[PDB]
Amino acid sequence: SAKVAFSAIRSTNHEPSEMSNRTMIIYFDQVLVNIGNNFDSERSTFIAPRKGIYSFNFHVVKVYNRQTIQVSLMLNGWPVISAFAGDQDVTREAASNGVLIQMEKGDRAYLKLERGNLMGGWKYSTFSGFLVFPLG
Amino acid sequence: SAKVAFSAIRSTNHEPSEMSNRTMIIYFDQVLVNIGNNFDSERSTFIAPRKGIYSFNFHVVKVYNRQTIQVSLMLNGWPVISAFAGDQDVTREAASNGVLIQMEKGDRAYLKLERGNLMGGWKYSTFSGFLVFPLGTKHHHHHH
Amino acid sequence: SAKVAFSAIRSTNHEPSEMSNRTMIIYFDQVLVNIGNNFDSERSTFIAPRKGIYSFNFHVVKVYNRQTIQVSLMLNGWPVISAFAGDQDVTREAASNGVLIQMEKGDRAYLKLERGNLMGGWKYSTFSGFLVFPLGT
Ligand SMILES: *[C@@H]1O[C@H](CO)[C@@H](O)[C@H](O)[C@H]1NC(C)=O
Ligand SMILES: *[C@@H]1O[C@H](CO)[C@@H](O)[C@H](O)[C@H]1NC(C)=O
Ligand SMILES: *[C@@H]1O[C@H](CO)[C@@H](O)[C@H](O)[C@H]1NC(C)=O
Repeated sequence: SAKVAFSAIRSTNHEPSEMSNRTMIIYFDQVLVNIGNNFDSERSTFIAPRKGIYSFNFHVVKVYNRQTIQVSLMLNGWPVISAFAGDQDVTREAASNGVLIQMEKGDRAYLKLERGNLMGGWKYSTFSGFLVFPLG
Repeated sequence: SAKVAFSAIRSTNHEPSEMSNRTMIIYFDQVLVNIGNNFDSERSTFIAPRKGIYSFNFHVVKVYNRQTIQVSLMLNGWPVISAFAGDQDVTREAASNGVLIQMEKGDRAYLKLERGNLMGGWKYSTFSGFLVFPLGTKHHHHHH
Repeated sequence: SAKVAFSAIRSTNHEPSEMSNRTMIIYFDQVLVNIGNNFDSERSTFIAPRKGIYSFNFHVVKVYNRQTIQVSLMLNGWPVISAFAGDQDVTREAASNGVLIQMEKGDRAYLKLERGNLMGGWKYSTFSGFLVFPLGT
């Protein structure tokens, strides 16, 4: 099965759980796509089912919370890429980035809040990824 | 044919047509890619040729118009994801987002301006998408 | 081989080289992915190994440097798409865009800084792309 893809969104203003405060992981409640069921909605983590090149994209949308944030795409406790978002009232802004990375079976991909907080919720945030092609 | 992909850009300063004012749809005049010819440039809509997982990306670039905007990727006239863009003169701002969604044959994907306007044009804006992989009748239909 | 993909990032605060000032090309020092080895790290340019539809994405992250910038994706010395980024101190912001384009073998893809400068470095910047599917004559 070379068909692997997932897509998740934050669909509500709801505040960060105590677990979020603890783990600093950005959680996505609603999953539009999860072929291969390789994305664990509970931990909001993608576990690669096989060795290959995966694509990832994320947009973390925040509101005026008096805070500036930094989101990082994580690979097994290692940062791959980072995105930033300032603080102002006129609009929402997004910490967005994307990348191709090689993953091994059982490698974990997820988003971490490296800085700031997501008070006021992070509605409209998105996290998606898919296997571009596998490797031997 | 599992090869399906399209790419369109806004290449001019030109203002929104009177049609745009009514439909609130973001139109892209120049098409760089349209394999399968499933993207109709005139109405700027992607009609899925088959059931599968599709990727979509868009960057809507605006100029200072005293309004803040919200762009949404639409699936059969209902929003899937949204992007925002502030109001600023020193620079252009982009309402950007992207997502993977399941589509059925005849499902329509396009960008609609949920709020604000694009006076001053939306030059350099981009909208693209492609079939990641198809699906058979074993998979249930998507909820949207 | 229909497997072609590359991914590069700017991992340091380091300033633009004297070469960068001349060519206006945005350079990425660290390569996360380069299947087919079609991405030249030295010149930060992707040379298409075959005719097909390629996907490209880039995020150029700048800091407060008294300048506003414009980054463009170049195809054989011609701009395809562009991105912009204002100037303010409260945060970093990114000039981001992406597109699908048809390329033939030997076509060159790279990022050029059309305006402003990247003093203060462009750390956390990203540039990636891959062959979606090939095409025949
Ligand atoms: C999480 O931390 C914030 C402070 O950043 C606090 O206001 C909030 O009550 C905490 N939420 C939970 C569920 O612990
Ligand atoms: C569209 O509406 C705006 C105000 O929302 C108006 O200024 C503009 O003139 C309208 N478009 C045209 C073509 O008249
Ligand atoms: C590159 O150019 C900028 C401004 O044009 C200048 O401040 C900087 O010193 C230059 N760097 C080198 C290495 O020439």
